[PDB]
Amino acid sequence: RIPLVGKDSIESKDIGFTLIHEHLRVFSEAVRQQWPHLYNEDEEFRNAVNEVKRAMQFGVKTIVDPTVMGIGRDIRFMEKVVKATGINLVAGTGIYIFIDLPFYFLNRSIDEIADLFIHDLKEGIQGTLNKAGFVKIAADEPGITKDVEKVIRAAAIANKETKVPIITHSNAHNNTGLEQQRILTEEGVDPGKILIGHLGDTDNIDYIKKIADKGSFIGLDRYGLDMSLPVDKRNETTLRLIKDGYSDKIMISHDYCSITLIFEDTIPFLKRNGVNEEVIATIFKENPKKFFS
Amino acid sequence: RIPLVGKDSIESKDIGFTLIHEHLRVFSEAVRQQWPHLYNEDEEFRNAVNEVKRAMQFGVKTIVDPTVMGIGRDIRFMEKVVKATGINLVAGTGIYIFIDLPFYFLNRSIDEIADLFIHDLKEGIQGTLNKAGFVKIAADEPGITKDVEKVIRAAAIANKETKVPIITHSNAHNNTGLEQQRILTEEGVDPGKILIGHLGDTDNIDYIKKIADKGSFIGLDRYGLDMSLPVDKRNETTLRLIKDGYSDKIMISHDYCCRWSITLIFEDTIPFLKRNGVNEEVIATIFKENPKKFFS
Ligand SMILES: [Co+2]
Ligand SMILES: [Fe+2]
Ligand SMILES: [Fe+2]
Repeated sequence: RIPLVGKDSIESKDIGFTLIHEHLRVFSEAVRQQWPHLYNEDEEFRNAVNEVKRAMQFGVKTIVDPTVMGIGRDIRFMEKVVKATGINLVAGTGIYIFIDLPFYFLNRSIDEIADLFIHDLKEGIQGTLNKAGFVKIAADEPGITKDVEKVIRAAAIANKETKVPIITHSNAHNNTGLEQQRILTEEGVDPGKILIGHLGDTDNIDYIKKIADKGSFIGLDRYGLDMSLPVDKRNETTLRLIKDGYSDKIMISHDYCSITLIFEDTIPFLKRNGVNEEVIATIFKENPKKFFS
Repeated sequence: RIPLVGKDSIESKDIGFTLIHEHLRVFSEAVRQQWPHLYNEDEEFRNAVNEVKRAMQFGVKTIVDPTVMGIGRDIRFMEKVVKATGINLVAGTGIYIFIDLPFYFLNRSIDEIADLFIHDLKEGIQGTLNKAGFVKIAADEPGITKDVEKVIRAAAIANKETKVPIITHSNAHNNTGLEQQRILTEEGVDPGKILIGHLGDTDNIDYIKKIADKGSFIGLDRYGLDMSLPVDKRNETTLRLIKDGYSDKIMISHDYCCRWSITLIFEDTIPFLKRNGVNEEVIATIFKENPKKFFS
């Protein structure tokens, strides 16, 4: 079912407690490659190994890292951190852009772009046998631009052909994620194979529900890296969302570059307001489980 | 004087017959990093070796390759091909973009950029001892945008700090080339340390000269890419310019390997000029002497 980095495919049912949106490392491939002297491979690798193994202590069995083209996916560093920790790591494919595709994509087709994603998820990633387990796409303040729309559409095709889910990045303040659901569902993707990202950044609880009402998971997924909304206002929308029955559509993560702030703040908090272990299990085991099923 | 790839430095007076703008290889860093199955480095290598050596037989001694960030500069590929051919290859540093910078440069400073250029000139390129002899900037249809502007200034700074010249990519139809000059020159870069590129892509010979008159080299540098102006309209704008005595300001090149190749000018443009009243001194002005002073 779910390919992992380093280890061999697991069954959807054994994903376990999951962090659905976390970055081991992020960069611009062009910058890293032209100017290696800006980066410390050993520091980076130390920091990610410590963060991860802390999370494994707290009960996390699986991290899904949606680092793709444009924010510096490296499957090799990834399998390094797997082998140094024993974590279940799901790598994805896709393209992260907010306006234009790189020049290579001028006069390329939607289908040609999807063949990239299919390659990654059937043959493998950057020449290895580690396979992609989902597709990532993005839009932010610029909105649904032409090239952003191509990428969205190629995700649609990759999902049809392979049935791997799709994770999005979106701007909670400008209707991007609604548009992303609209276009994917229009093209025939199961709404429930979609995670609409970063909705945790707004107070506007109606907009969030609007999306969850159309059958997709809603991403409350930048806890702690809280330049969007204080961790106190997140932990509240989250609670409110749980009280009105949306647990079956809620996913929680950090989007990091700590990875355990939800054990220190959010999960403690939710318990205090009468959220039982069964709803936290729904969010971190069952929702991941079905998303990948 | 001029740092080279796979070889000791050489004097400004020793470049020989130069092609001032030719790319061994060009690709988007993001794409190749993510999807290397799309590229075959073995074919890229044979082609680069072959084309380079064909260029050596028409008596090309030095090639300048303005592949920098955004179009897939790799000095490991360059040095590898330098040893298969024995060319004097001059690598560079700078940024190639037409609108926005990578997310990394968000909130970051003109001097922090300028430092990444100074790094590749003074310390080395991609942590190797091969050093950069010039700085490449670019601008095109989207105009002089905020981030394009920043990259120009960072180039200014690197020219003041190590006095390497600045090659530019510009659009010949919209006055970007003259702004790159203006701004660079405002910042107090010596006009004669600026080659402004791709002016051979236009008829408007009035616009060409203006840039030559303000002291900067003009790049008639896309020979064989017909999609722009055909070879016969190019050779002509070129001829006129020479007959008007713009020789000391003219640089000629193809802008890329491979009837388009790294030697199209030898089989066509040079013979054409020679049967139209252009002597062996005026071409030597263009391919020996103009580079000479550019890198000096
Ligand atoms: Co150019
Ligand atoms: Fe993210
Ligand atoms: Fe070029």
